Amino acid sequence: PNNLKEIEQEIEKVKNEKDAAVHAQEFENAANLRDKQTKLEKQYEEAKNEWKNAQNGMSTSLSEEDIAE
Amino acid sequence: MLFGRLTERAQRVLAHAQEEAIRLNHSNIGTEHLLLGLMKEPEGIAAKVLESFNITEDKVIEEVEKLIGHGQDHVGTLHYTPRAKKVIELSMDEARKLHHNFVGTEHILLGLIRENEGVAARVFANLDLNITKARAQVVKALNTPTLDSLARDLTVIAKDGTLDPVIGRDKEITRVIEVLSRRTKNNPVLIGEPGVGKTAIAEGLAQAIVNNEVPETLKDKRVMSLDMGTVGEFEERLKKVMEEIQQAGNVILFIDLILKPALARGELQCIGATTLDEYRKNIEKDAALERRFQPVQVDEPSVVDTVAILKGLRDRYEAHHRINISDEAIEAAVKLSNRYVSDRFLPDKAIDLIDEASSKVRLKSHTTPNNLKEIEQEIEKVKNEKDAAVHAQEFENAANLRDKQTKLEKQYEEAKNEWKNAQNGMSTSLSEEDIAEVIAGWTGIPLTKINETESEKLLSLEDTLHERVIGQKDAVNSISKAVRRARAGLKDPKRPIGSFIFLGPTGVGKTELARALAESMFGDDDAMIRVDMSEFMEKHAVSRLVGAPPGYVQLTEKVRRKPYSVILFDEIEKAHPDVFNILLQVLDDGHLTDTKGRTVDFRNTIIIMTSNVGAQELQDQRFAGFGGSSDGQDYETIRKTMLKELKNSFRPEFLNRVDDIIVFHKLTKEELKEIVTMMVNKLTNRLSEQNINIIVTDKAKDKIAEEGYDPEYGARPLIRAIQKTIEDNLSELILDGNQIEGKKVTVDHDGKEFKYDIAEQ
Amino acid sequence: VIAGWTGIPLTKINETESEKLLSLEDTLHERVIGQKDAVNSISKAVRRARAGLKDPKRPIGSFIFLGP
Amino acid sequence: NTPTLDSLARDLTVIAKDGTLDPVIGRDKEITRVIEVLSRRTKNNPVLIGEPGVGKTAIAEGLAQAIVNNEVPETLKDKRVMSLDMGTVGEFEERLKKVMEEIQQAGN
Ligand SMILES: Nc1ncnc2c1ncn2[C@@H]1O[C@H](COP(=O)(O)OP(=O)(O)O)[C@@H](O)[C@H]1O
Repeated sequence: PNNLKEIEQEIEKVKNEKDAAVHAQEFENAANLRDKQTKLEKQYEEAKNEWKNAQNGMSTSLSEEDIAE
Repeated sequence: MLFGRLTERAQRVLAHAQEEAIRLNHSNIGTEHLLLGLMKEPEGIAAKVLESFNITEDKVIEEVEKLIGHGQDHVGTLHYTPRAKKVIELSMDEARKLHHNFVGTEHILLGLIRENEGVAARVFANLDLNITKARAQVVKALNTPTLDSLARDLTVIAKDGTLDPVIGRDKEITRVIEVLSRRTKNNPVLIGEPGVGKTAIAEGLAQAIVNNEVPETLKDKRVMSLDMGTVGEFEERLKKVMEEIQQAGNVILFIDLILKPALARGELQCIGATTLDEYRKNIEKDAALERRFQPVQVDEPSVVDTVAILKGLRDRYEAHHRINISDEAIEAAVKLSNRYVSDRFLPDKAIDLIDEASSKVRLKSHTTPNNLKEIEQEIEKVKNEKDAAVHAQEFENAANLRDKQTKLEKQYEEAKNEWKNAQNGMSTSLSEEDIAEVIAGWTGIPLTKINETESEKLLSLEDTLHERVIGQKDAVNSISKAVRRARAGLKDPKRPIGSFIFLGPTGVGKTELARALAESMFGDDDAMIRVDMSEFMEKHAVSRLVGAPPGYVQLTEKVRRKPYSVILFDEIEKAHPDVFNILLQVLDDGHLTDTKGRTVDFRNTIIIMTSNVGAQELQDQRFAGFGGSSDGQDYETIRKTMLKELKNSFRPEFLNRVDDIIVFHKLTKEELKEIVTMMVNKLTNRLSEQNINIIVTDKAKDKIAEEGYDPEYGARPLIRAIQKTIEDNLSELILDGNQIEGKKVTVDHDGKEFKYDIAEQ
Repeated sequence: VIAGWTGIPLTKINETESEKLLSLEDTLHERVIGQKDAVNSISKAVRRARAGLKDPKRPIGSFIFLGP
Repeated sequence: NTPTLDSLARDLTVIAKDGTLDPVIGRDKEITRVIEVLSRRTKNNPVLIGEPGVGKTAIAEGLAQAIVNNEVPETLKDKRVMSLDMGTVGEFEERLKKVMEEIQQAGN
């Protein structure tokens, strides 16, 4: 639902940014990025779990409209 | 994988370069703008590399300001120069060389020096810095094996990002995964003609897997393809492979003709790509296989769709050739390639057309314009002379030669620098005219014919037809109005361009008019497929034009290869009735399907049928009275009367589907005079090398016109009369050791025969 | 050299191919006595094609003969 | 410098550099077409097609001639003209696999 998409993208760019710091020996910034990534993943798990939890709230059923299409 | 790899420092470099162009008043961001913004971020690895080289920000500011160049600019559409985009491709490529998944400022400087043509490239060269010196400087500062034996993974390659972004297949990528998520018939088979890009579908799906767009049900699956050429011994290999795939559980097979039980048990999810003809012959007959495959049709993208596809790849080609490509150039390229080339479909044929167009203009504007070649010869000749002087112990003479040669080399660099500075001043954009040149060579069509805008050509069709056809203006007006209505859009697009019936005396211009129409519309005289009903009289004749029926060993093949042509059906009044049934289908449906299932098109064709009926009715009007005729009646009145005879022999249902009916008149003495006039002009241009002008008097023209005068045979004998009279005498003059050379020959009938007055031009 | 390669007569080589056509009528009647109409018709046709009146791509000679 | 390619294949750009053989004259369109194809991005690998006996091998000499003349653009600069010999070619495929490693790395 257009939420875990962008959140996952931020995790990707953060990981690349940390890799650049590691190869450049900029460990001062790398330490901050490591904690930031953990923050992103922590909220990522909660956001995904609540989404699938709400998915079970409603049941997807077919209808003659779908077959008509 | 561009935005996802550029680090924050690299992103700030692009932002700095954008405002550098604003300060310098440039409407396009050049390579030199990247260098200016690069020095404003002294934190990256590249900053350390230049630091060890004692290269400061201000030193390169004045270095680039020597040949910066200044001019006017337009706010908006501040794109990158064709060379600038090549730098980004180079820097990203160098990242994979070092096995880096990120692109930073350390790679921006690495790629800048590899351009070798840009402004920034020369700045580094002037500081005795090359690619090799900076290369090592930054280095120190920094499973189903049997299945894999005869196959190739695809999503692994797509992970690298080297694959071009497949566009326009989104409706089919979703379609394929839709078929997969089914309990039955979960094995889609792509059906289409070869070369339309069926293999490109697999790459698009694998790209979505890497990009994380497929749902969880289609997440983390190894895309695998098996080549048909990899094949007792053959049977042993496949048995081992299928067992391994069953263990993995996420291997998607890709094939292109034992294994039937494997698919019946739901063990494999192969995606075939065989042709329609083979599918109906080897798969359709098998009921078990039929219940396990869902064919998916693969079609050529539309013209408007191809525009978007080419725009996506436009940036990629702008880097390789360093050639600016305009938007209007792309739309012209695809439309013209589809219009004339009809052998490879879109977009695989439009991509190469713009590829050769960019390369062609690249070579012409790259070679030295005879400014450094002359100087190079001067340097070379002095060197050889000086070497010979050394062997002669001419030390004093060699001293003068040394000074001269040094001066020549001094001017050589100056001329090269100013020549390339001027080259960088302008943009080597691509024009649609250049594209028209390449396609013109591919077909031999004159560039003027291709350059026609198709708008005024339709308006002036009446005049153009009169050039090659003389007389019967009523026929010309009716057909010209008919075709311009269909092209204007007033007719159903699926219906053919036009359908007509030609009547009147035989050999009066019926064939010539069709040739003239084909030349004027389609730009070629021989763009006609003449078909005569002489061979089509029996019922079995229908199995000839449509192709051989199954179990056995024409027209559909010809029209498919030339979608833009004029089809002529002579002797339509004498044909098998079953052939008429096919004709009615073509007029309304607008397309046909052969025995092989391939569908031909008729929306770019004009159908003309020649019938011998009604001609005897017309001559009955000519012989109704002794010395009179019915030419003074209204043209529509004659059309109504002839329609009665036309419906007498044919079916009224067929006639109602015909756009218009054309009836040709007779020929008179005055008309025949102008007929020979055209042929004289044609023959004059025939021997254009000799440059000989022939003028025939009116009396001589009338003398030969009546010689071939035969209303029964029309104007057919007229051509033969000229061949036996003027050609025979003229040829003998040339055979006599070129008797006439650039002279003028006048033919005047003196009362007995044609007096061949021999004179000069 | 060419005469000794394929046995071509030297006189034929010396011909300029400009008067052979002029004497075609005499040569044809040497082996085909009579039927003058069949000889003059084809003799006056080859000159037109060789002069360049006909299309160069199309073959010079194209005829169908009738009779026993 | 692809040492294995030099041994298992014949090098022609060196011969063209010395100019010992007669220059190719008359094949102006063929040479200009090949360089045009090599400057393309897609399908930029031309293949010479002709009847056996029109000296297609001699045509390849003209391409190397332009390099020595320094007439080809910067894109074609520094490209050794190497021709494989069928005399040298399991064990058959060992040689081709060994040579292709150096060719890809060199890139010129
Ligand atoms: N400009 C012209 N105007 C009128 N008639 C022409 C013109 N040019 C050629 N023709 C005539 O058109 C005729 C075409 O004959 P054609 O229709 O093929 O005969 P058939 O109908 O028996 O096949 C030629 O014999 C020629 O004399």
